[PDB]
Amino acid sequence: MMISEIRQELTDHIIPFWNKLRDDENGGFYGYLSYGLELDKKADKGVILHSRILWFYSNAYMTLGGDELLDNAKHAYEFIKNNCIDYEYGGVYWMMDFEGKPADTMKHTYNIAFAIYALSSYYRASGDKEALALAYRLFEDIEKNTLYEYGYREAFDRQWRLVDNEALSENGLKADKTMNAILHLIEAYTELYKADGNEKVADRLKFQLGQMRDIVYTPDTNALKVFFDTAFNLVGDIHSYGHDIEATWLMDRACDVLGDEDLKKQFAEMDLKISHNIQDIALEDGALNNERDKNEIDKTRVWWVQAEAVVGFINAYQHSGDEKFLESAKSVWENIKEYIIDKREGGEWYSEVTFDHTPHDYKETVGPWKCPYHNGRMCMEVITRGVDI
Repeated sequence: MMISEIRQELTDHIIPFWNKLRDDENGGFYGYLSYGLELDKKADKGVILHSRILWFYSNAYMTLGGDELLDNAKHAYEFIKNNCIDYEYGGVYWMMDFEGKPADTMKHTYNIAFAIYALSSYYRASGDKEALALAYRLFEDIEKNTLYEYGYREAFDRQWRLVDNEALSENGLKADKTMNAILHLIEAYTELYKADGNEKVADRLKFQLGQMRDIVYTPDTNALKVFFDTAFNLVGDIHSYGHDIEATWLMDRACDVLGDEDLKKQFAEMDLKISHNIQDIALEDGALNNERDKNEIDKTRVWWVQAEAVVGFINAYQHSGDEKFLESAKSVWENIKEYIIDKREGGEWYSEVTFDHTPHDYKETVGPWKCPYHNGRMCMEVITRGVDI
């Protein structure tokens, strides 16, 4: 059934693939594997990529066991600690070169949050207490330098002077504030709190949750807004189905880890509403569409979107008892197998596949924005929740 297959995809396909990308020569993991499966060992190594690998191995180890997994986690951890952290100004850089020299020193709230998420996890895994210290160190850096009166700001140069939020922008937008960043702060802080129960961290977490409920959620539509200006007013008109379904289970996760029953009930009802909406509006021909940008629907099947829909739908079942959520989960998974998973040697998942089932041959297999985190997390979450179909 579903769990057995996914567990296989994780253990026999995904892990072996990533294992081969370990760089014992220059540290960390290789930064680029093209669509045509040509590897550039000398490509720049993105720090979000390394944090996601770190998160992935740390969690794969906690799920399946196997010293090998923890050793790979540790390999990535060392790369981050020794190269990726700006000890002088704070935070983490954006891009290293293949040798681990800073190639882009821009500071991004979203990137720093991820470092926290990974470090927290590695601590829960290892549990090297220096990893937890680094986690708090970066938590402090975010709160010191990126928090303004009306919420977090997202993009800075190394020295924390404000710049354009390219990199999270979608069209020509480059809004100042994004739902993306808030969501990934929730994700990280949830993990830091899980790790060590610090109430200062839960305070910020609850503030982030509130922003999701009070600003970003659109009650008469059940959508999440995506881009904002410095006034938290809407910029552009984008509905990212992927972030919606991801946010639903991520927010429940946050509320469960806090253990406040009033939040949990509150958020479980909001999240379900978003879940039902996505299932009605974005599920088509058994797979999840990407987004609506104003008048146009992008029906491209983006790999991480499929993966997040599997978790979010299962989560929606768990909070509702409605079986159609389960069927949707199966449907998305069935279509991941047919169309998204690479059968070539030795690839893993295609980045993007059209509604008509042909891969975008211009999207890399591995790069700064594609890693084992989204698809890795789905496998583990499915395994761990043990609902089958």
